[PDB]
Amino acid sequence: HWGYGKHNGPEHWHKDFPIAKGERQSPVDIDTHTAKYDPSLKPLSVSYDQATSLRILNNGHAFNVEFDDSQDKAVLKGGPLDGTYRLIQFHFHWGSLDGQGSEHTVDKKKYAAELHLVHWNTKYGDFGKAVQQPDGLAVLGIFLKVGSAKPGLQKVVDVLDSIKTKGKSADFTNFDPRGLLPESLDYWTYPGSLTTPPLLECVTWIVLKEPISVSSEQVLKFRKLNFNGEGEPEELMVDNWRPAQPLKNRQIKASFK
Ligand SMILES: [N]S(=O)(=O)[C][C][C][C]C1234B567B89%10B%11%12%13B85%14B%1158B%12%11%15B%139%12B%1061B%12%112C5%153B%14874
Ligand SMILES: [Zn+2]
Repeated sequence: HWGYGKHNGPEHWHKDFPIAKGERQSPVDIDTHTAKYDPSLKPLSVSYDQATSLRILNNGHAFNVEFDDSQDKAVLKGGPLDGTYRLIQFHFHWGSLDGQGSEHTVDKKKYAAELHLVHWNTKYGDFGKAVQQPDGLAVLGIFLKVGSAKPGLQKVVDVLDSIKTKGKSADFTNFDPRGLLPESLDYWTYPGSLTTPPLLECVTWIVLKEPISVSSEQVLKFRKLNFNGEGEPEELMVDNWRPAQPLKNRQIKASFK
């Protein structure tokens, strides 16, 4: 099955998922000089005050912090978006070393990690219908650099010991994702895809310019997770990122001057 190794990693994915070589694949390099300021873009509206987390899951690729998305609580709107997008989960991509791990790059710079807050367009009723539509998802991407600790991340870090291996989950209630946001909501945006199989071309990407800082100790704990299941040989969960894909016929827009 697909993964991140030499034998099943991103360069192989096109065999089972031919859209891997499509016209609107993610991630991409953000060339900051070429991205055009778009004064028609709106400030992003991130409303996470009533977000209700439920559970954290090691799915064998990453860990997912899952939300109750049965009501309209935690929503993303504005920015480049038409309508209302409901938060379903977040997860990260990270490296084996601090010099790699992000999926998007900025002028070819790789960050140590990247957080993805995934939201589905409520006009399609459920996520499974949304991912079949070109405007079905909005993913808010936030870069992580290593420096000062992020206090709002520590509750996630501390639960990781309990979901070390693939298929383990733990109750994970009352986590507030506001504590993972940087100060500024300045962003770049472009049309793209899921960055994991099935690689569906259903995402409006919104990538924040300002990274968050996390400590070396925090990212080291990400790197103790395992891709393997319990009672299998240990494969550290590191380098679970897809490299930048061709931009093709797309424009990256900036919300800021
Ligand atoms: N790296 S990425 O965010 O581009 C795709 C990884 C999350 C994929 C999804 B999980 B939830 B729903 B489940 B189904 B819908 B929503 B998030 B997306 C899909 B699965
Ligand atoms: Zn992701």
